[PDB]
Amino acid sequence: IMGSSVYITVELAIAVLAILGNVLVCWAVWLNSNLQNVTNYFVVSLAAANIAVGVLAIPFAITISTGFCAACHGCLFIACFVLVLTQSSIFSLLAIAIDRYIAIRIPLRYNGLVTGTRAKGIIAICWVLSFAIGLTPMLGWNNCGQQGCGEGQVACLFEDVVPMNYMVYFNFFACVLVPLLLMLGVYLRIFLAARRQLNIFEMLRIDEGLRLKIYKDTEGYYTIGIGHLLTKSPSLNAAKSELDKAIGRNTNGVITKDEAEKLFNQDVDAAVRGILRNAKLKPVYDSLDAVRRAALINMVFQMGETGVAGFTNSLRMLQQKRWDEAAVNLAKSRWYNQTPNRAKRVITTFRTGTWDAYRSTLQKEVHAAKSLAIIVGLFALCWLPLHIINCFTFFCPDCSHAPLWLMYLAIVLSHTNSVVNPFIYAYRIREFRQTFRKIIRSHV
Ligand SMILES: CCNC(=O)[C@H]1O[C@@H](n2cnc3c(NCC(c4ccccc4)c4ccccc4)nc(C(=O)NCCNC(=O)NC4CCN(c5ccccn5)CC4)nc32)[C@H](O)[C@@H]1O
Repeated sequence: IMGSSVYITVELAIAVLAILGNVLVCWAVWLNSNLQNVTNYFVVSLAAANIAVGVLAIPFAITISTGFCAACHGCLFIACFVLVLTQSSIFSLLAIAIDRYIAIRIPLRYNGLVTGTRAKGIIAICWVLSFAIGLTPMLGWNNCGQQGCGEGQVACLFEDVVPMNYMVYFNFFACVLVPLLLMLGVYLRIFLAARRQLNIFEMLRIDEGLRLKIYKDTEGYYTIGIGHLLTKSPSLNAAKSELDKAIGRNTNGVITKDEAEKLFNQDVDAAVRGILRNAKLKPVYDSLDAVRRAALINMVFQMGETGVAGFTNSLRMLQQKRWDEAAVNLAKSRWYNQTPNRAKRVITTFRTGTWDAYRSTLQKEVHAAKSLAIIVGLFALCWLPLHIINCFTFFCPDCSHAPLWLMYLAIVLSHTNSVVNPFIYAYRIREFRQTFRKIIRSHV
């Protein structure tokens, strides 16, 4: 069997695989309401782009490898679409990655930044850029201006109509490499967040939250950082002025993470001084190690000293280092009943003296980082070979040419992006995974 038959069969097989898997992803989000979030707005968009790739782009990419005689612009149109439909997938993928950057790195401002309306607005921007970039050759940047096929006709091959300086300068750098570098920067950032060094600052950030902008707290007072009240005055300018005084520089109501940590360490200093001046809490705070002290401070920040001093029985056990007995006793209060998540983490800290309960909470980010490593690795493996090949053909024509099977393999790889990248991310999600199981077992 000759090569062309192998290429078409493999290219067609990938088309079905790209269609089946991405139909599944949209099906799951369609019936399961736990998947009807804003993140999966982007996931479904990518699945749509990938169904079109399997339906239209792949048959086109095949077509523009047969070399039949065609009107130069009629063959140019075919080529540009496969460029459009594939651009649409790259940018759609980039939108998912960024949604995950904000969701993990900046969870408090996420729901505000990324809404259904903002999402559909971004998905729109993605397709508009895809058509603009993909159809640019039709504007005039084509190899058609100039025996074998006749006048006005050329042998319909990709390179015969699409210039190589468009594929290297415009298409590769601006629309393939940049997204990859962006997506890679996303992965590395989430990787450093998931594997971050833990401390009282990180503890309170997990329990209460970090805000690098000024915000009104539950009692309407302006606040910044981790619950650091600036002023009770209704004047935002006054809040901004108090902020500048504590920071030193002029902030405009915005600080860096490093500045919120200097505000926090000052609040911690304040909390300890109050603990040391409380006759009930002083003997216990002195008898604890650093990590358990941090958990005692966690309680002060939430209830104040008088509220902590009310735990006479639990405090007693802690001073005697009766960790287990102290824990079960603390599990009884209305503190636990009203904020069980936070109290359960604080108690585990008392019982173990480690950050365990607060490193367990980062496993969700660890899971997010590994899912993105797969996205960026598959993306680099699927797209770099083909575009590296173009770069060598454009900057060094006389160079040793790669064999036809490796060249066409790079094309196959570029189209395998549409079957792995969205689906693999979905399959790593328990909800998605269970929904896939439910639909295939029932309907199939
Ligand atoms: C969002 C981004 N989107 C994309 O990148 C999509 O665009 C398509 N694409 C992107 N570069 C593509 C591309 N480069 C051209 C490249 C090449 C050709 C074939 C296979 C891989 C790469 C090339 C290399 C060397 C010389 C010229 C072009 N050739 C095709 C595409 O069909 N070739 C099929 C039709 N041509 C051909 O048999 N020519 C042959 C290739 C072998 N001979 C050679 C070899 C060395 C030197 C000279 N003569 C004779 C011409 N398609 C491409 C593909 O669908 C991508 O998924």
